[PDB]
Amino acid sequence: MIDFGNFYSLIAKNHLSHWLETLPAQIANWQREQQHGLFKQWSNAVEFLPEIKPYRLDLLHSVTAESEEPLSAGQIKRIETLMRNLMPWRKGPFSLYGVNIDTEWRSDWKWDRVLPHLSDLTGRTILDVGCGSGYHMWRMIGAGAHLAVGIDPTQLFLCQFEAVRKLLGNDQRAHLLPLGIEQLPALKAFDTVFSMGVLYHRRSPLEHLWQLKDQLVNEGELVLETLVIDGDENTVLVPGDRYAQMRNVYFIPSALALKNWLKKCGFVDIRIADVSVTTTEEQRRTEWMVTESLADFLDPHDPGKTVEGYPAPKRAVLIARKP
Ligand SMILES: Nc1ncnc2c1ncn2[C@@H]1O[C@H](C[S@+](CC[C@H]([NH3+])C(=O)[O-])CC(=O)[O-])[C@@H](O)[C@H]1O
Repeated sequence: MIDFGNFYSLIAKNHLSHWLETLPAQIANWQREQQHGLFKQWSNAVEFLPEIKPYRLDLLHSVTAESEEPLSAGQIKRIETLMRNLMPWRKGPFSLYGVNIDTEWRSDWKWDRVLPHLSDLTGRTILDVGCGSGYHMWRMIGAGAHLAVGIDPTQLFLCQFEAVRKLLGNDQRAHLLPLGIEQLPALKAFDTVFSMGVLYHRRSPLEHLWQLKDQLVNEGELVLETLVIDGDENTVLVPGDRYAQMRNVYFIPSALALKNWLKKCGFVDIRIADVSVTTTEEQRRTEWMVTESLADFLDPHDPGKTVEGYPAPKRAVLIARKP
């Protein structure tokens, strides 16, 4: 069982301290709920990895760690084998002492779409909602953030993040908590909040936006990214049982529509920063994710479309300020 003492101890002494009124209880419950099918294999992976202080660390242009002298083939195999047990690796990539984890997504491409539109991350305390493996949190550190907190109620992604953290010298500037966004009170304590790929999984989209607002300090920045379709303010798709084979997909608004929803929920200075079709170069099967992926979710004879007939995945980035 993973110990969140470090995190509690950290926030006890800073401006997130009020989170202790709820968090440890929620984490404890989550820890009892847990017997995942494969939980042992995942947590053994983390336990049996070596703690290594990177000699060189790049978080600015990637997430890459190197040692002073190359590791032995056996040291490298031990790492690779153990990381290979945390498959499927979806968000990345990571390059760790020569072990190159090529993840389903080019999460770097998203980061590059986003960065040019952000307020300076330098010194900020940040929340990443549905952070996955935690890739982006490391980039946020790389880009100057003081503290990066992620939440994702998936167990595998917690083990992934802690595996990476161990190999980055047990770095204490990022943390992943296994909560859902629904579980948080109104912390009003983060300078910048990210929600990327989460809105379309929420039954109530406006309440998601209000819940994100509730986590920001005044003058804070929201970074919102999700599936969209083309059209005006009033154009919004709600698909059936499956969209691109995903099961519980609710609102896929246009960017213009989503801009309006943000105004509804009381944000200002709202900008549509980037709109982009997801290509099978951004999302695809790799040696580190070997089940189905985007190519399988598209219409075989028309990539303009999903396998079900809907317009194909298309993603938008919006930035806003909380007044
Ligand atoms: N209730 C929830 N609260 C917080 N997270 C959730 C919740 N439910 C599911 N998620 C998580 O949201 C992530 C979905 S991906 C975005 C990853 C990254 N942010 C990216 O921008 O690529 C989808 C995509 O790639 O479009 C997964 O990690 C889910 O476990």
